[PDB]
Amino acid sequence: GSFVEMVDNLRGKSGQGYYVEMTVGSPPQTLNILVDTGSSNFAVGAAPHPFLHRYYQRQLSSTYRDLRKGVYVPYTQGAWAGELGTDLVSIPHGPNVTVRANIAAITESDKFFINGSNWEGILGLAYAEIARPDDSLEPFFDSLVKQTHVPNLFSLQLCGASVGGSMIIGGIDHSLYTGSLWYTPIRREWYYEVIIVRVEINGQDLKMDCKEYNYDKSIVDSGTTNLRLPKKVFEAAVKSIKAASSTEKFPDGFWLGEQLVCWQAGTTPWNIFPVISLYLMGEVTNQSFRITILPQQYLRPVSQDDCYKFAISQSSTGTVMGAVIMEGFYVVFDRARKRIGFAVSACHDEFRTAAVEGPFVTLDMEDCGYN
Ligand SMILES: C[C@@H](CN)Oc1cccc(CN2CCC3(CC2)C(NC2CCCCC2)=NC(=O)N3c2cccc(F)c2)c1
Repeated sequence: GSFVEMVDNLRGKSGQGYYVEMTVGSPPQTLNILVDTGSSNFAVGAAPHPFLHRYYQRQLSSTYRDLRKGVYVPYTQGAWAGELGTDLVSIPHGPNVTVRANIAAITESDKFFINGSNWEGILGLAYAEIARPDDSLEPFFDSLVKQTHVPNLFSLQLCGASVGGSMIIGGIDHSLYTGSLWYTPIRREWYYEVIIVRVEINGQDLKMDCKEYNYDKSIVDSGTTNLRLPKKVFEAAVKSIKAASSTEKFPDGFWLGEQLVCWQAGTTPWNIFPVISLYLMGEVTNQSFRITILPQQYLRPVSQDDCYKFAISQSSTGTVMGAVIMEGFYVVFDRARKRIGFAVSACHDEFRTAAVEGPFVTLDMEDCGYN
């Protein structure tokens, strides 16, 4: 247990993301920061906002250096605008180091911050290629590795339903997982891009061309709540999940995330819903492994009734393995060896468990990738 002080350093609210404490500036200003492997900017709320309990006050930080350049980050669901600068940054429940990092001071935003989420900023852990304004703005993790001896790796244990978890920086904590860690290559260093080679619903192959699973990319994203699937894959997966859960019928809108279904406290029939398996490309020629998720992961909780939302949704920008997928596992972002590791999380029911299994023989896996 050498990484013991980093265990349980994450907090959150169901479907509102996981956040870590980060200390910025001099004297110290500690804020709650969203852990986001799907973006590459370190950015903090820097002006009052109704959804913010606290914000970064640059005038109070003697070490703050204004880069005198604006930054704008737009997404489909929201956006933010701010000012670029650099300041001293430490993670009190993270590595024992202090770095000078790029920081975007968010002055205006639209549908970005979440009311009651308890976080005031975002830590983009992906690579420089997708940083804004461009790839010359060094991401936080790159600054960390360049300025210190911290090994070029981090790992995440996101615990599902108030939520908690651990972000281990510079290593792997063996108390956070059971069984073996199975690695999939990082195809390209921009998002944490991976290759899905096969999909099963209750052991039944979806039988789609594997190029469709990765069209136009498949990413591992701690900042996205859902498992997001390309339209054609989503349609086939829903059709298969509906057929496997036919002991009870649900309205069409439930599968589209438009309708919620609620059950009396402790009566959710988890047993009627299928398990879902995603096969990932392994580290050896023709070898793959699979990660299996339970309905406890893909039906997320939103009194006497437990309300759930179907947390598999459609995408037009590739597959997104969000918190739905990550919650069943201990996930290792091995940047040094360009690979992502999965193991069963130390954080299910009496009949089934999330699993990481292999090896399997899968031929022509290279044909599954989009070019
Ligand atoms: C925790 C999550 C719960 N919905 O809320 C947030 C809020 C802010 C940021 C993030 C991280 N994160 C920011 C980026 C994200 C996902 C979540 C996105 N990513 C795409 C990029 C292209 C490839 C596929 C993935 N598209 C969106 O519209 N997003 C978004 C979602 C919600 C709000 C938003 F402003 C942007 C998540």
